[PDB]
Amino acid sequence: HHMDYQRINEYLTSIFNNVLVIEEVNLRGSRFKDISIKEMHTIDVIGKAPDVTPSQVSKELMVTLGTVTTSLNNLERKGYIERVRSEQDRRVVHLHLTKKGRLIHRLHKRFHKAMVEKIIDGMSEEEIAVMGKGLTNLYQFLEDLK
Amino acid sequence: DYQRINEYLTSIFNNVLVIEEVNLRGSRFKDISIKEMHTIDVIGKAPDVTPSQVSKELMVTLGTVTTSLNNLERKGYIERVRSEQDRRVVHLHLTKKGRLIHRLHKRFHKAMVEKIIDGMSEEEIAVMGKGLTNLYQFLEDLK
DNA sequence: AATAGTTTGACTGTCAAATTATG
DNA sequence: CATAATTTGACAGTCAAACTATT
Ligand SMILES: CCCCCCCCCCCCC
Ligand SMILES: CCCCCCCCCCCCC
Repeated sequence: HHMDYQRINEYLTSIFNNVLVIEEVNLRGSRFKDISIKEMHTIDVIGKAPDVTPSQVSKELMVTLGTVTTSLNNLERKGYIERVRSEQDRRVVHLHLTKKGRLIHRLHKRFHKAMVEKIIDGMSEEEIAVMGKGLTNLYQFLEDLK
Repeated sequence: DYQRINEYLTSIFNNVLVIEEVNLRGSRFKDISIKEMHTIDVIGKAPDVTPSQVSKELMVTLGTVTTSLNNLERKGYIERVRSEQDRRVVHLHLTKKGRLIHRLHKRFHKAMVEKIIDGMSEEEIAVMGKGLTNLYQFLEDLK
């Protein structure tokens, strides 16, 4: 039997209203207290893709380049990232995480890992495989709606 | 693999916000953010909710709520009414316009969710339901 | 002393527009 | 002229702390 729509709606509403606040609260209680969840997203892009450029971070985060530049200025000032001028094209900037950046990037991954482990709690390996297919299908449905 | 589950969850979450934003900005209510829609929905679902209860539900400070409520009240979506039993207390209620957008928003969400469920296999729905429950509980356990 | 709500000052996140340098 | 980035201007949204009013 399907879940009641009322319960579905209730769960989705809690999740969408609170998930970014809960993630921010977890970072603010960490040993690094000067990084917001939005800055953590910028850190995340750079950590996964060393030498990425501001333009690529912009496309990946779906905000304008001015917005990315401001965030990078705060993050460089606070010691989490370094900007490096390209030697091929002198218009281009390559970004990479400082050691401090790598440390907090790791910490944000433990959170994501705890979340996925709770998501699959009680599921068998075949249910997990089905859940994987469910997510790609839900993802694909939403992609086609924009 | 946990990292790619995470990649899908983030893209899904991000797509949902994009789709909500486009539907809002394409509507006849062009002065309402996604966050204000959330506040309207809290008040619509619980008539006479107080600012403190809104603050608890959305997990923002009360001052942030007051500011938002001033904006929504100015723009014609909500009304504040002082409690007759305790005059420190404010009860919130949607205006006619607030009920209209609330009703249109609930319909939009229901249709979309039903459409999504319609395209899934019985086994997908069983397990997506269990993951939704678990995700809800993960967050609820951190509050 | 306590509680519910508001106001205030500062800062982030965000986009558009104007700007600097480079191709 | 196009591209990559930055800076500026102008707004929401947010928090912490101070304040007001009421119990
Ligand atoms: C508002 C659109 C996002 C909703 C997608 C989530 C749907 C969850 C369905 C779970 C099925 C449980 C029965
Ligand atoms: C920050 C991303 C986590 C929130 C993702 C919510 C998406 C809702 C999909 C529900 C299905 C879960 C199995």
